[PDB]
Amino acid sequence: MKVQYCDSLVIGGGLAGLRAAVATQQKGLSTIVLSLIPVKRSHSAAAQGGMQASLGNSKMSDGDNEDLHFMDTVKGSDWGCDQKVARMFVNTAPKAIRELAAWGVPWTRIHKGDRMAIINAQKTTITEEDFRHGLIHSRDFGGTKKWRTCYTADATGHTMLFAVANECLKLGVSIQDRKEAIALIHQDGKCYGAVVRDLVTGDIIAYVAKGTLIATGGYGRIYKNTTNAVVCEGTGTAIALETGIAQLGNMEAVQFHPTPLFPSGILLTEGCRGDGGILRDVDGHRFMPDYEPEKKELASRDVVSRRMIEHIRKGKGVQSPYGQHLWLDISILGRKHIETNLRDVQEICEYFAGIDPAEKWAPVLPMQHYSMGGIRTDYRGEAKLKGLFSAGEAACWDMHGFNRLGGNSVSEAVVAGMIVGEYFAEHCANTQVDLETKTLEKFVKGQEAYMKSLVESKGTEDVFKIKNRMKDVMDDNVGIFRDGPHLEKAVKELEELYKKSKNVGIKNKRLHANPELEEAYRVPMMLKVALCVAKGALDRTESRGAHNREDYPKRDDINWLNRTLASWPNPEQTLPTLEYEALDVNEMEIAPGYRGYGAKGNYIENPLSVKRQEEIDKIQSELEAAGKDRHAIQEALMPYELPAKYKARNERLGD
Amino acid sequence: MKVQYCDSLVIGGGLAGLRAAVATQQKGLSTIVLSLIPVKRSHSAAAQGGMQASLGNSKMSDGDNEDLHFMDTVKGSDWGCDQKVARMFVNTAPKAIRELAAWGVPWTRIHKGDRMAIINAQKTTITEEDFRHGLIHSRDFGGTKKWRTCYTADATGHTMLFAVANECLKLGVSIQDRKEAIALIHQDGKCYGAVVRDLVTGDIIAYVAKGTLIATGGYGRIYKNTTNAVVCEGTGTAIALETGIAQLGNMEAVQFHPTPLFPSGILLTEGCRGDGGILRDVDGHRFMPDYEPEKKELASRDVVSRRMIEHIRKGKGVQSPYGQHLWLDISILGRKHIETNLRDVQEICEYFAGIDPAEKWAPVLPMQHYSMGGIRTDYRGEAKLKGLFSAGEAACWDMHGFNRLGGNSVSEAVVAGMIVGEYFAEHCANTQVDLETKTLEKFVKGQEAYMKSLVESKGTEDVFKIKNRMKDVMDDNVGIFRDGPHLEKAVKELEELYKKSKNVGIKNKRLHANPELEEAYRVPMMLKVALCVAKGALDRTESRGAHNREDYPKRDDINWLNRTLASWPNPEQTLPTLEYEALDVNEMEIAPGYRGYGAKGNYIENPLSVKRQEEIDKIQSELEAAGKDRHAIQEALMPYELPAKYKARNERLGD
Ligand SMILES: *Cc1cc2c(cc1C)nc1c(=O)[nH]c(=O)nc-1n2C[C@H](O)[C@H](O)[C@H](O)COP(=O)(O)OP(=O)(O)OC[C@H]1O[C@@H](n2cnc3c(N)ncnc32)[C@H](O)[C@@H]1O
Ligand SMILES: *Cc1cc2c(cc1C)nc1c(=O)[nH]c(=O)nc-1n2C[C@H](O)[C@H](O)[C@H](O)COP(=O)(O)OP(=O)(O)OC[C@H]1O[C@@H](n2cnc3c(N)ncnc32)[C@H](O)[C@@H]1O
Ligand SMILES: O=C(O)/C=C/C(=O)O
Ligand SMILES: O=C(O)/C=C/C(=O)O
Ligand code: NA
Ligand code: NA
Repeated sequence: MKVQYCDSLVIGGGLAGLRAAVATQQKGLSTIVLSLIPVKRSHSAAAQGGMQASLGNSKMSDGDNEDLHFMDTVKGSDWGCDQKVARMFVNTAPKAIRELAAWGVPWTRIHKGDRMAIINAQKTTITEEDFRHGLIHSRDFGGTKKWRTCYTADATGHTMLFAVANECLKLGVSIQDRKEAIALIHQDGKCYGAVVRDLVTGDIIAYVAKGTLIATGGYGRIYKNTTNAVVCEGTGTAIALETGIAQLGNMEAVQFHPTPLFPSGILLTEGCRGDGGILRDVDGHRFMPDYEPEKKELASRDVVSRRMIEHIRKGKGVQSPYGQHLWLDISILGRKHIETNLRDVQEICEYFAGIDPAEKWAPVLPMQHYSMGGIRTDYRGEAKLKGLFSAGEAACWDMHGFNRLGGNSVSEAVVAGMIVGEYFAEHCANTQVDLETKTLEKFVKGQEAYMKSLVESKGTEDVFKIKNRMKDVMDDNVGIFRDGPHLEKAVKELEELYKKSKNVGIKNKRLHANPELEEAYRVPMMLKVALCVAKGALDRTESRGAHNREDYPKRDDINWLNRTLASWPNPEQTLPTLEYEALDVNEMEIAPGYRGYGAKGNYIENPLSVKRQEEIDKIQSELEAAGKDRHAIQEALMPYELPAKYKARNERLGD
Repeated sequence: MKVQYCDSLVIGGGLAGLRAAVATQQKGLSTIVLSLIPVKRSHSAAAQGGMQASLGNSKMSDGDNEDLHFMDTVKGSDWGCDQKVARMFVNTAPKAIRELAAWGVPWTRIHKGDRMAIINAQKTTITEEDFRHGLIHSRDFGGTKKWRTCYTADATGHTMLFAVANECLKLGVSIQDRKEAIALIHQDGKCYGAVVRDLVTGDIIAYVAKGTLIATGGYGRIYKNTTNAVVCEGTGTAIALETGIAQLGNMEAVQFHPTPLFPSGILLTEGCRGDGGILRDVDGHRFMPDYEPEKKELASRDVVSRRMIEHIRKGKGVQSPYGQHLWLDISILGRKHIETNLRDVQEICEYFAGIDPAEKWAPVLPMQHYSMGGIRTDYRGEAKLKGLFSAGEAACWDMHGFNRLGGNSVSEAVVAGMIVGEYFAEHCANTQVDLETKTLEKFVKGQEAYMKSLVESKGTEDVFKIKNRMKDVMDDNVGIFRDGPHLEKAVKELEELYKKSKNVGIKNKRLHANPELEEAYRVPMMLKVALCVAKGALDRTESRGAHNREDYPKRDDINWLNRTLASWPNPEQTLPTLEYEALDVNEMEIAPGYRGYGAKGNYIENPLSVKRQEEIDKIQSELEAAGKDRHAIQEALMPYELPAKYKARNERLGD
């Protein structure tokens, strides 16, 4: 038997995984990072929007702080987030940016002087004072009033990922790629590591550790149309689910992006619309103004996606051999503007769409983009399975709830990497594990037997046909608009698809470097993940954040102010077990109310919300009257935890 | 913490360790072989005499079989051996030779025709029939009537070691050199591996395994004068002893060689005397005939060493700046004979002694050569500490007792490697271990702390001065001739030396590649081993095999027909704890009697021996009368165990 030991095992080499590995390796814990691919190629590298952090350096960022970022995050989540977690996040995001700047990330900087900027309310000029020169800049992204999205020109995710990966190399972290975790090793409710398949040699190996952290990213590829890399298939989510102990949170909470290029899904940054981009239909008609006379194309991202689909259903969509879509017109912004501020989007349209955005329109359609759902953890990042932690998009730390803020996800990856990293480090250094070879052998032999069964299967089902049907079902029934009747149909077909996945037969019999065998075991995992998403959507009879039920259009704070917890205790069951974790209003700093975007009064008010709100107004008044600062007030409303290393305040330009 | 896992951990890369590793690796168990040095440089490489095995191919080997080899072995051991083990050995030695021949070992072969040979009783010509041509040859070695010592010209140990090492490379065994086991990891009476110090980097690593085997060789270097390589210091013996559970067997049983070159200890093969070599004193007087009128220089090796020392004590020794010695004269054998049959010994004397043996005499003196004592095991090779096995010279499997047959030790290394290898393999595949990180950390941190304490010690003792004094004490008081008064003195000084070893101070503070630090932790271990040898000799008031007590010249089968078991349960005690394992005469195939060499009636007969002897004669008579073969008779006298793979009979030329 092949066994590899390390003190801290990290599954996933994206921003979250690598940053957590820095946290453990720096304190002397031997750590291994496993990844399907070279870590610098992780999906995190594709982020071009930027990272949200309340620095308050620039003119449009002036006055920004933890409280404003916090409020944007909670209201954005439509109150589905754990507010204590959101607080931990907002207070640490500024330090993440500054640590990355220290590690060489080339953040775009502010230069003194006037600036030609777009505000879309007063597209006047912006002036940056001399005392702001040379500090980290920020731009308008995510719909926040205060511009706090930091960026390194047009490749933020790229530079951030490279810096963290390089720090891992500096520290001697063992980075082992083309390695896939296919099962978690657990006994007595504790996680002791993972069974890993070497993608090159086919070897099945047991990686044991005192603590294991899953930072495997999102599960967007269960959808046919997604902005996600082809490796974002949620197998990390599935291995946690297959332990029958760890639970998945809000898997039905999936966010879509309104303007990905159709049908590839290659992202066309929000900056297109933010700069003045126009959405048009089959007749070239600018339609957003018809639905949003006021906000128009500058409406909430959430709203734009919905209107686009509505317009398509009204029969104004553009027919295509790949389906229906709409048009994005940025040529109206001028050729000079595109070749200086949108030079990247220009290359994308030319390279893949074979068009020049300065002359022709780009085909677009809303597509899956971010996975709010994930492995459920406490505030420390630990799952129900002891010793198993999760961070990044793969987790449901839940600072996002049912709608993540644009710019908050790459921010969360590094922030969680830092915070969960500390708690993960503490766990690995303080816990003592009992590694029974009997258990290791059971799990390893169990997967070797499984690979053999797949290679010898005389089944007649085609793995790709099954996978493709799964993706169509998800796109057609679990998209922007959902309803009970279609969701019931989806759950039934997915369950049928799952059962047929076991009758798959492959042509290539080799155990090494076999992409066919890879699909053979990944697809069944994806189907189970899809079932959690679909079933979760079916049972959640309300409309919250990104989850929109046409048959239940209102947010129900009375019966649904909770979080969906999915599990798969019995390996024989063909549907996921769903339970619910109630959100205690008494522990909220901001009581449930209007989210800001969408129709008003579109939510069933909960009496407990009114009580808490009053209680909050009271506490604020008294404390604010006694000349108490925002910090002491925050503490009295909702105290939260933070590792000692990050409990310090964030200095700002103007203190 | 650094941890390495394998199913089968082998400590020692000599013939025994490597052969055992072949046994485990061939059945799919991941195995690691740790060694202080590249494995092909192990002491096993120095064997030039040959390997004993009852093939019966040659004329002088005609009629030889397991029974004759068995009898030579038991009588040679002066009845201190476990006869069942000796049986396991003799029946397997023939297969070891044949397996090695299959692996390419270039055994010297028989060619048809007459041959100029020395018999020393009738130095006539020997004829080899045509049906013997091309089969494995054998020579006169070890004083056995039947010539059964196989050899590959003059480098038998060398070719054997290389073949086994190469098989390990073929099988993918992980060979990790410049790695030293400094402690065994154990809990609840079970061995889970060893703490290892990387000699190059200084890293302390835990090697965990389901089973651990120690094949670390002899402890000859505790003596000033020894034929052993400088790495034969018995640290393997010491780490087993330091667990406080494993016991060491007959540590006082040390064998000397009569003709090593003085004062280097470079071995001058027994062939010198066997061919007609003459021992002379200070006046050039051939003295052996004076002590052994009959056998003369062709007397038992055991007897030659004793007479040489006796002659020296009578004042006929040659004075030298390194001590007293005697002369070996082979020039009388002729120049032509030396440059064809003893070309090797000629090179040795010229290369190191700066003399031509065909013209001048070689300085010689008896010196420590083989370690019969070692880690005590059952017949399977397992020690009292469960999961810990031992094989080769490092063990006391005890097929040797108080006197090993010349040629039986390289034979045992491979044979035990085969047999203990099978049982070791079975244990590793069938047992299930509970590896607690709490325990691993305790042992690893314990040794890191120890290395640090050695580097920071402000002691003023000199490690080399202590080591050298230990070696002088052993040579002066625990050599060929021993007595209570001197042994008491030795035990006292050694105990004093041990206590002072703790106040050693070293100059070089680095933790990596530090030969001074190496001596700092090895010497204390050697001292504990030396104490087991010295104390064991002091308490054993009898003369048996190689252990000669001048104050107790007789073999005592009444009070000493047993085996000395040494342990060190309390890490505070400064002397070893000695217990005794009694040899059951009822389980002996050959009852105690005359050993063949030395004075007759020099043993206190035990009544139980007489009873058993009669019982044996009776069983033999009845069975032999009923036309029963030697096999059935053997079974009725003393049944023994053997792995299924080796329970087959040995085909011979003449069946
Ligand atoms: C898709 C996307 C997302 C995105 C974005 C643009 C695109 C095209 N722009 C963003 C932006 O401007 N601002 C922002 O805040 N977020 C933006 N996002 C989303 C964001 O980039 C992601 O949420 C974030 O990068 C996620 O980071 P995370 O560290 O969690 O995950 P990852 O980078 O995807 O890496 C996952 C790693 O896991 C390995 N893996 C996966 N499964 C396995 C198994 N089974 N075994 C072993 N390793 C596994 C992957 O190989 C990878 O390294
Ligand atoms: C010294 C000698 C012995 C000898 C002989 C000639 C000489 C000069 N001629 C012989 C002969 O003709 N016929 C015969 O039957 N025996 C003869 N012998 C004795 C015989 O060679 C030995 O008994 C035999 O070779 C012993 O084999 P074994 O496999 O037991 O041991 P080894 O070869 O000495 O190797 C020991 C290994 O252990 C490693 N080691 C030791 N301590 C440690 C620690 N602490 N950690 C890690 N590794 C360790 C050594 O490095 C080595 O590889
Ligand atoms: O439009 C983009 O660049 C990113 C959008 C998002 O992360 O939501
Ligand atoms: O004389 C030698 O070559 C070996 C002697 C021995 O192994 O006893
Ligand atoms: Na998530
Ligand atoms: Na021994």
